[PDB]
Amino acid sequence: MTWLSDFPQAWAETGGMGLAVRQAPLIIPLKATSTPVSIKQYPMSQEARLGIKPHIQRLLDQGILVPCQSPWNTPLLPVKKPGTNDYRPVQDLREVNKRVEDIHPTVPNPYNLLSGLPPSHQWYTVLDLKDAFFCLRLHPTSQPLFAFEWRDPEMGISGQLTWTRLPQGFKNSPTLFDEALHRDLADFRIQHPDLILLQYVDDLLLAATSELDCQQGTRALLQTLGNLGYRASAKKAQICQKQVKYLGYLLKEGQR
DNA sequence: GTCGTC
DNA sequence: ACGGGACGAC
Repeated sequence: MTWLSDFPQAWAETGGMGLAVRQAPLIIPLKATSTPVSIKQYPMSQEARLGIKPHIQRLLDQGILVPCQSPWNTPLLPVKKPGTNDYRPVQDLREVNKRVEDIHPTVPNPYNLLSGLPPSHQWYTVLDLKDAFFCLRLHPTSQPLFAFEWRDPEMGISGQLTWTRLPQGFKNSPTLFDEALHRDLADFRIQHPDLILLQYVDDLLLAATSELDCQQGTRALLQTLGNLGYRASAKKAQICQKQVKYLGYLLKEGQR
């Protein structure tokens, strides 16, 4: 874990919530005929509400969510993941997605992305960017679009809240993030010709020919990511392994 | 709680 | 065919 110490700012664990400082706040273009839609918030049980509350509060403290009055409104859903009885906020942005202008999907499919890994580079590092979408600011003009209602019995919010960052459930988030990070890591690729860097939204794979080149490469990548404002999961990081898990594949001896 | 789909 | 009903997707 000497890496955790050498790169404080790069790990989600010690660098705090990220923010892509080099990326201009995103403006989300609407379809030519779109008009705001305000969907009714169906009553939520106290159990769900209590489970969600801490997440909402944390996001408010972090500034990711802010109060607002908007012509738009979509449902907030209480979702117990892994069948487990733990609730987390899930916004139904389907009506918003329908009204936002489409963009060409530029994220490669994992199968094709992996085809770009030579047998020569067998030293790997896998990094997962934490709260990736949240690292990208949303332009003030586009924020109203993702509003939802938030109710709390004692001293909280009085109406709607919305995101100041690219949100979950928005049809174009994966693509916009992949493109933004590609722009931010363009220079790194240029400064490290001998390194292979695969990008799949927030799932990164760095490939080197030698253990040391992977150590040096990994150090530089972590340094760059931290400086750019992104955060990698230290808990999940797979640093300089000749065998790693990436996008559902088990990379070993140049296999898969 | 909806809602598109195999 | 044509449509009630499981999956999972937001």
